[PDB]
Amino acid sequence: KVFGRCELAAAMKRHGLDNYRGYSLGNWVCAAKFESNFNTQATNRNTDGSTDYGILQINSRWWCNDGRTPGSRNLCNIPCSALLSSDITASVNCAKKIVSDGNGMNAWVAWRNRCKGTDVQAWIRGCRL
Ligand SMILES: [Cl-]
Ligand SMILES: [Cl-]
Ligand SMILES: [Cl-]
Ligand SMILES: [Cl-]
Ligand code: NA
Ligand code: NA
Repeated sequence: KVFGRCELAAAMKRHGLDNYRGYSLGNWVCAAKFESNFNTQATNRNTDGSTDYGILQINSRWWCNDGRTPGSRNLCNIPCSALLSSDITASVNCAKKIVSDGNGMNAWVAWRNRCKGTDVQAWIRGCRL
């Protein structure tokens, strides 16, 4: 599924991401834009052989099992393919674990490099939330 900007913001708010650990909703929308262009089906290989999945590009080295990432962990206890669903519940719940892991949203390098220090509220401007 390819979400609209405000449709995704509403879904993320309904699932409790708005100000989770201090990160206002625009941070999560900005991260999703640059990680996946709001596409739940997005996949991308990393140089180490792991793969990133779904709207927030969650990686199989630590967070999910894809059966093909040797020496990895599965800390969200989910198959990576669940992160590609049109229902973003698994991606949101796993993201809550990641953002709580000590480094906040710096865990998403696209957030650090493209969203951090910018006017992230712009990403939710005009949306009925
Ligand atoms: Cl957009
Ligand atoms: Cl914030
Ligand atoms: Cl959903
Ligand atoms: Cl933090
Ligand atoms: Na915001
Ligand atoms: Na894994």
